[PDB]
Amino acid sequence: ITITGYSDVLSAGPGETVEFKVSSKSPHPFTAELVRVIHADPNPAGPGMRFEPLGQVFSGTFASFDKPLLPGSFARVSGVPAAGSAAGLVAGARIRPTALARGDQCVMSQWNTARHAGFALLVSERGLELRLGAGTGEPPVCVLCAARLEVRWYDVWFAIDTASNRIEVGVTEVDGSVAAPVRHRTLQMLDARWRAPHSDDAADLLIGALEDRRAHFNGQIEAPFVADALPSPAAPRASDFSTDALYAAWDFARGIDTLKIADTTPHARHGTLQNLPTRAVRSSAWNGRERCWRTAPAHYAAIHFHDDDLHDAGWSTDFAFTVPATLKSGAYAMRLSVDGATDYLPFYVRPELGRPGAPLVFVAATYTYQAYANYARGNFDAALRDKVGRWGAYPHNPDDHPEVGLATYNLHSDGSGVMFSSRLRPMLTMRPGFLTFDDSRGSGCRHYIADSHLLDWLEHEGFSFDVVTDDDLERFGAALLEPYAAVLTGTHPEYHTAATLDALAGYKRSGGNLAYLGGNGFYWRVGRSERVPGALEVRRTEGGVRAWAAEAGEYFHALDGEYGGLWRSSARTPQQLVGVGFSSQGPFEGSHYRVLARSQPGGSLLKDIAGPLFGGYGLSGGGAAGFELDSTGTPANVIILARSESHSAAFGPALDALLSHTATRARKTPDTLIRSEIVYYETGYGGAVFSVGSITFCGALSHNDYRNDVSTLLRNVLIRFSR
Amino acid sequence: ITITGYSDVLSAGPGETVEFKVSSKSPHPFTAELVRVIHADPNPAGPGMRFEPLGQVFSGTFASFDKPLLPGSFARVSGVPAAGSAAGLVAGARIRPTALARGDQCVMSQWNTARHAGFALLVSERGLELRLGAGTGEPPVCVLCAARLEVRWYDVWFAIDTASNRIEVGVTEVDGSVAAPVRHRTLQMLDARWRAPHSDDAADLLIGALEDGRRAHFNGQIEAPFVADALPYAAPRASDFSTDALYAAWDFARGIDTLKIADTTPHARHGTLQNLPTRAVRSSAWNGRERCWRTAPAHYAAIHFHDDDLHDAGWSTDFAFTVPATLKSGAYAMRLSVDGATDYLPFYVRPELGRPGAPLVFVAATYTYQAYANYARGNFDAALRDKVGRWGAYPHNPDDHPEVGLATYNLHSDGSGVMFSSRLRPMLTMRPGFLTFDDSRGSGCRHYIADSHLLDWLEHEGFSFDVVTDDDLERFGAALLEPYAAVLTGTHPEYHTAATLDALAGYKRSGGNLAYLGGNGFYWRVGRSERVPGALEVRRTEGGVRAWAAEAGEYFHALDGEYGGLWRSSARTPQQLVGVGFSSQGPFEGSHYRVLARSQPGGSLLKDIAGPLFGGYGLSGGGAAGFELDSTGTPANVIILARSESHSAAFGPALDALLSHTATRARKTPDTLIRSEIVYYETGYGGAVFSVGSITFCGALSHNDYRNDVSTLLRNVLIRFSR
Repeated sequence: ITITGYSDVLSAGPGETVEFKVSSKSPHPFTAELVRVIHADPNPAGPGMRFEPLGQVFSGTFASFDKPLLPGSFARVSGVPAAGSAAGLVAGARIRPTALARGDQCVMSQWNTARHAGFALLVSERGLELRLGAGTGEPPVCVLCAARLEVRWYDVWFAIDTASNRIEVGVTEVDGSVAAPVRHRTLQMLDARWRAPHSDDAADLLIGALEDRRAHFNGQIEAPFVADALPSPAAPRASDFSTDALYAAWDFARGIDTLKIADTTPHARHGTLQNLPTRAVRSSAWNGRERCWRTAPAHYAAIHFHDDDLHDAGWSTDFAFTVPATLKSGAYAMRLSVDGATDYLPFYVRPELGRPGAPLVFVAATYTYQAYANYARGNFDAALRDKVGRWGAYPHNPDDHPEVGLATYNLHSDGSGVMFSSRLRPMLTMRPGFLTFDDSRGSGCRHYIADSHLLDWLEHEGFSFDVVTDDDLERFGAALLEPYAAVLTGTHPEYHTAATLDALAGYKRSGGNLAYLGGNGFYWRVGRSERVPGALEVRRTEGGVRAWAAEAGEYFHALDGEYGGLWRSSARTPQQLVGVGFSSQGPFEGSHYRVLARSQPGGSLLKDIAGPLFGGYGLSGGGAAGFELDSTGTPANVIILARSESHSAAFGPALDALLSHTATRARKTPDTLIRSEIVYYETGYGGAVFSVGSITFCGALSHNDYRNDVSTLLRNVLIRFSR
Repeated sequence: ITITGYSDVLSAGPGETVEFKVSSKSPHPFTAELVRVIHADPNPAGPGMRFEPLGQVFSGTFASFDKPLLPGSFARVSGVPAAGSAAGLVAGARIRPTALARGDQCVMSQWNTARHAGFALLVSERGLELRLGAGTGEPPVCVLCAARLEVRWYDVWFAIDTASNRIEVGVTEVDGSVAAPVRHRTLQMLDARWRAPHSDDAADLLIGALEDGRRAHFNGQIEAPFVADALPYAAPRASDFSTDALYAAWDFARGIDTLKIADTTPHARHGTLQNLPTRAVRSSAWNGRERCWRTAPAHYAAIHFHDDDLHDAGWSTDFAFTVPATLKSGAYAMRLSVDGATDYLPFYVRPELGRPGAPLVFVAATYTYQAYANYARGNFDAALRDKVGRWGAYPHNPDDHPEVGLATYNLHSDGSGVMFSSRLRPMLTMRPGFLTFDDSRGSGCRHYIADSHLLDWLEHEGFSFDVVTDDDLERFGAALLEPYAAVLTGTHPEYHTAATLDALAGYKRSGGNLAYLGGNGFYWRVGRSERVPGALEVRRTEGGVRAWAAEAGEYFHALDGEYGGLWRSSARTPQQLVGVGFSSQGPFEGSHYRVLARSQPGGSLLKDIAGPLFGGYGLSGGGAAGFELDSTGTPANVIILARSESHSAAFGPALDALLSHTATRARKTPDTLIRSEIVYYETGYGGAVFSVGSITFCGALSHNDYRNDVSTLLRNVLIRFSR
């Protein structure tokens, strides 16, 4: 990838600054120009790419540095001496390797690369291997305990016993009650093929990787330890050592909501987790009596490492941009270019608190963006790679560039679900011009790009708006929205915190108006933490539509200790906020709405829309009702004023709305769900809620050069909300 | 219903005694004769009814008493004085009424029926009503606070203020943040229409009902009830009263796994829950940070009362039966008869521990029976009522008899799911000859009745067996099963405790063989308690096929504190025990199996079964593979030996086996789930497992006078397990 980058934040108010971090491989410098993003959909059948250059606000040329991306999670213990005494060295841990056929995988290691001194314990399909540093002259020593390891809990260790002049490498199954438990060791004579280390042999101790970094580990590690001596007079564990003898012994249960691994010995030899491995997972002791790690961390004393974890690239800031007071709140981007290559770094200039610049405010669903960031869908076939070429779309796609990590909708290489998503990495899926699907009947655009359909329609019809992100709602609460006359959602505000829901709710209770212009909103919960800026956590618990299903008892976030999963499962349904709930789900194709209604309150919104059908067109999916649909905790006075119909047979019910495959939670037949319902109703606080319940809805606004019904409907809503 | 009853236990060993409790609505005595049940399917197209009379082992004639059943749950506080002082009376609670349109419903009362003195606070569609006893002369006083109460938390109270000489009845909505909060009171002059009660005015204080027999059982949650002798507009709560003034103030959070409600004042005026209301449910303070009542009971300080709750009839023992050591372990019952009427009280004679009487043992799924007990299915139409007649089947069915209570597959009258199931009541669904469905192609029999197909086939073909219940597996662990050469399950061992699973697993690990002769086994968890004998708890959590869905955070059992719901959701899948798991679920109809296999291990079982398909016959459903189906955490060496096929389109996938409506947990298509797969495999402990994965399987054993392929298959499995 030629030039790319990312920013430390995605949103800044007046005088807040944004640090942009760029990696270009060109020898020549690059240029950066501030732009306002107007339309990001490169489909030639629609408004096409639209930017207002503001080079006069910020322009720069900058020296190009190529900076790495190194996936794979592990822990580093820095500032310690080389392990080992004249008596020898013992080290071991309790592992559960989840993907042995992926290569050498390092349980723990310490390796002074220059002096060729140190140790490393690895597992592989060939078994358990110890590597010993052998000095500047020869290659390392290697001792192999050959065993066929499964995905089970094994205790693993080695011991260099200068006394008995032997090296021992062994592995025993923890649960001995199984049919054929693994109990295997390899002994070979020591022969002064090892000596007590010297002060210059010191190196960092690593868990989950090897640094001479490679052999990133896949699976759970629990209770690793190092001893300077043999144990007191069958795997040696830390329990077996006088504390004099113990070099370090870590308890992964101490500090679950942090990035620090704690050493329990007086040496206080603590360590820092890299690339955000997954904490708050069951340890060996977990037996199902405790399902919440907050009250029972002994059952959660393990860490799950993945060799494709990626959080915080660590790239140096290439330039910063403080926001002037003269810069209107909106959706901006930094255009980077070298050598014909082009990248955009999107971000948002946020209004001041209580000082709005327009009557409307739009909420960029950055939590939903991030949750989806770099989702390798496996659909970058020759068909789409071609279509991207023809349309002049963003050239690069997460299928082809795995170095940028995964999304919470992918699985890790070991099969476990991706529970984290960093925004501190280039997110290809968030660039202007990124195509998601090979849309046979439109653009095939999602999230950031699709939400620009609404933004270009607002620009065009002359509604001025401010923009705020989800992060902004978290930080300022409902107080930030109250000044605006109406709050507008994106195409898909799927992911939310209790904080963000409260902001929207409180705004309603202040008598605002709410324009829910998407589908499938307010559905999953995310976790965030001050300790880990820039990361979202997502755990798919219980039921619902889910790319993967979380393990029993791992339903509580590690970042913020909250219960994860569907907001339903946290006593907050979509319908309680916007009167419609997630109802049906088919492919990325949209159909048309049927009008019902006009005599009822808010039938005035349908003026200038003729019966009976409308909206059978669209850029996302070819229809204004498609992909994911919201039907009718819904108030009495909910006025349905249009109902989708004529959907593909590929469409289906939302699982969480089902008791059986034959009865919904409402106890009707599931076919009642295959519909989008556009509803209006009055909060009872002096405001109203307008909700389309369809992802593709805003895809139709641009159609017929902004002269159409969908365009008409939305204009009616917004005028109504603005007097 | 003429004669019926129930037994204190369902299983007794040698020298253990069984107490039978009978209610007959006849003047003449009734007669009791011990029979062993051989076949219970009254379908005249098959073996028909079969009993071995044992009048000389136990016979009797006994005095007839007509005994009541009184559903509706509430709390009783016994032996306390009339509440009230010279200063007056205050009483109140925090309620959430879930079914106001059901009548006068009493929040709390104390009423000496004779002296016509006491008080009663009730809610209805008309609002909140106070009733005051006015003496033997006049009618009661009545004061109404007219309000339209919704299903929300309201604080309710009345106050008799002799000082200011006024009566007050009011109700304020707890959540004042809603759009339109209910805040209403009624003040009415007292006019010496009340004076402090006397020593003879004493009566029991009740929560949830009124006693002047008990009536007006309450529907919904009650929290924090209290009574004061003195004064302290917002609602008075117990917090507002000096300890002198407090007559009682109960904390429902104290004692969640018990039947005791505790009073926190020094008066220690405790009370006893009757007919098993639902505890461990969210109270007003619950906010979603705590999901387990064990660590956070202040969030669970509410009790849910239902007016159709039924636990423990309380009937007196009419006769007893101690089990002779001369009595074979098996399935028995007591035949009761008067005036042309007939009832059966089933029970089980248990082998002694380690002293088996046969090589096979069969596990009667009394947990699953109990869970289904008195499931009013709403399907007793004239067609079935007629068919019940023609076949001379058990005359009465729970649709026609609400007095017998409901099942965990029913809803309460207020809409919440039935979460407890008592066995201390007549269970019409456990009577021999009881028909469940109107089977257009078979009998339509389930559980106890259907499981007797196997018992008749075992007797007929000469396999001797002992019988044990789930209680017995609970009581004796795996050590009870160990002596037998093979263990045989029923047609639907759906409901299990951790103990019963461990018994079966440990039996496997002791080198037994296991005959899983049903479908859908090992799916739901039940909760049980020594403190509340005769009761099962079932909470439907997360996903899966479920008659109803439990509330967020109410996932932990109240009886024994365990996490409830699918066993999957506690890390134990059916496939881990029997190699196949619940996969598809359709109507009560069965199709045919196709053989796959003969060379693989255990293909010897297909000897004497010709190709290519087999088993398109049966008493349950007309096919040997039907209703609920188990397909292929499964071992490597799972040898599939047959795969059902050609099921009606009415079949569908089991939800818990789904990630979306298009992808399974295996990421195959859901159409992969529509099948029963019969498998054999070797435990690796010296035993093997044979699993049919179909409820309707044993219905086919009787077909073609016990000579057919299905019957041959089972003989093979059973002889093989006996060498």
